[PDB]
Amino acid sequence: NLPTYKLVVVGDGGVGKSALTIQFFQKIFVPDYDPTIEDSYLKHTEIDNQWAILDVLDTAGQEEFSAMREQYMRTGDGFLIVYSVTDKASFEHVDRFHQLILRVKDRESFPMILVANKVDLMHLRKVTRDQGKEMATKYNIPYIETSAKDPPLNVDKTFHDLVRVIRQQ
Ligand SMILES: Nc1nc2c(ncn2[C@@H]2O[C@H](COP(=O)(O)OP(=O)(O)O)[C@@H](O)[C@H]2O)c(=O)[nH]1
Ligand SMILES: [Mg+2]
Repeated sequence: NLPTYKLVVVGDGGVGKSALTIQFFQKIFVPDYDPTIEDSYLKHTEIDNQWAILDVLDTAGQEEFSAMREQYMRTGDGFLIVYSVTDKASFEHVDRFHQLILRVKDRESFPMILVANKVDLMHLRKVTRDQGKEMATKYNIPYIETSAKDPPLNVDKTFHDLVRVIRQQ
């Protein structure tokens, strides 16, 4: 019985949700991907020598204009909450997404990873590693730093780690 893991990528506009998801599925960096296009992606893949189907929603735009958002939020098996280390507001807003997930899933905790994207940027970085890690510690969830830019950092690891969390819960 091959399981499906339905994964939902959430976070403020501009943090790199699309770039990360495209890097994962297509192994290329696509800059400035249409900000409002919401795509899902489905593939069989092997993680830690166990096959699964990943059904991934790259969220975009307003929930009230999305055909698929409601079902993915309600039935998702795990979430990536992404912020950009160059956008302090996107970091602050992690709390909004965290609350939203726990409200919709109606649980005290739920599989999720905190993803600090754009760590290839140094001068523009406004959120420190320690700020990210403390937030993850507060929520009792894993923390990972990523870059979707070539060569990508921790992109496969992020999606795989979310699957690992779902399997470990
Ligand atoms: N330097 C850098 N820029 C990135 C990275 N990921 C995305 N971007 C850029 O950040 C902007 C927003 O990315 P996008 O994937 O559209 O974010 P989304 O709105 O969350 O889907 C675009 O200009 C991207 O080219 C990254 O890891 N590093
Ligand atoms: Mg996008």
